[PDB]
Amino acid sequence: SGMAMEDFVRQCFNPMIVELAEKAMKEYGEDPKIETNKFAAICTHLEVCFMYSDFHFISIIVEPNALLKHRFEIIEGRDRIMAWTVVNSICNTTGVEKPKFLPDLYDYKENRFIEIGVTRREVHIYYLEKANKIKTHIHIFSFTGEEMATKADYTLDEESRARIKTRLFTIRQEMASRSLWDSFRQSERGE
Ligand SMILES: O=C(O)C(=O)CC(=O)c1ccccc1
Ligand SMILES: [Mn+2]
Ligand SMILES: [Mn+2]
Repeated sequence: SGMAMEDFVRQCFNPMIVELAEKAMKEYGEDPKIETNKFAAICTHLEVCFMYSDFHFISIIVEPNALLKHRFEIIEGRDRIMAWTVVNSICNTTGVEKPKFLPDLYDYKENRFIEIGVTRREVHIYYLEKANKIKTHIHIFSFTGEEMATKADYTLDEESRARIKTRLFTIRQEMASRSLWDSFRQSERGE
């Protein structure tokens, strides 16, 4: 029925992530109870976008004093209007070229937008498909603990990246234990 994946998703992710994913799905005519893999992919992509942004200020790491600037602006998880409202703001502030497609983050240290990709397939092939459908720096994470980033520029320190890669390796294993991995993987478009 999809009950099994749906319940896994609700206990895997925190309630903010879950609410945001449900919100995104209802907005576009999608029921979280029915398209349960999508439900899991939407949550996972949010968590990675938030993990990537956590703790980073200007350029230092803090786990938060009042004069610090957040290193990253977060564009994902906002409706389209708001999403574009925020990109316009960054473009006025910084003078950066406005991208043609919505990105996921803006990095105020490097002054570039970031496309974060997450895939159950292999990391390189997915990177290449994303680089073809797009200036915007791309960074892909796989569920098996890999990443690929534009020009071998990984933006963050290794410990930060290890935290996201381990988070994702762990979701795979937890799903795998429940005999849900194989079907979650297979549902992703492409080989
Ligand atoms: O797939 C991703 O990694 C996205 O980050 C997708 C995204 O934001 C989007 C924006 C406009 C239309 C459809 C997807
Ligand atoms: Mn996005
Ligand atoms: Mn993305």
